[PDB]
Amino acid sequence: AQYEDGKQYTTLEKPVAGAPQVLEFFSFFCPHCYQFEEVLHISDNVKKKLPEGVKMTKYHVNFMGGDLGKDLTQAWAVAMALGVEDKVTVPLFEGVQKTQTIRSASDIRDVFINAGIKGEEYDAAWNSFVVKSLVAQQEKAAADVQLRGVPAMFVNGKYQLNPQGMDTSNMDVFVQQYADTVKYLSEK
Repeated sequence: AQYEDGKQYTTLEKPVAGAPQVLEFFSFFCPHCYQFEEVLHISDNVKKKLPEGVKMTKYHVNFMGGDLGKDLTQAWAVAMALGVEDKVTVPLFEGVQKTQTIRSASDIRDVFINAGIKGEEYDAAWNSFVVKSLVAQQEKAAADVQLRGVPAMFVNGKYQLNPQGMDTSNMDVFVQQYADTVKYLSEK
């Protein structure tokens, strides 16, 4: 076929029930993830091609960057809770990988302050049990699918995108193949 298990995607041996429709995992320490966000705009191109009524989820992971990695998973929970993902994603990536000015939880916090979230509001979220359960959700989703690498995208808790099996000669063409593949799996 044109789309084949083990080529543009893989199938999970152990499917995950009740999983989000489109589930993406990343880390701010993850170099391909940086590319996916700032150069390829994968999430946004997948959205543009998804059917109506299909929601997209994006979670941070703990397994890169040790202590700062966990802080970032909690910061991403704060970002989801306040709905400020589109204002902190780029400065977090750049702070971790480009300028390397993010070295502590305080530095992460600075990124939110500079993005216009008030200190009082950030600290309240950071320490909230709503953010706690949001951290729990990120961890459980990753645990469910045996996640050992990012970037990763899972569709309907059953299919895992396989970007290694796509052409990377042209960045635009790669992105569309990726997005079309998500759409195909979505309609499966």
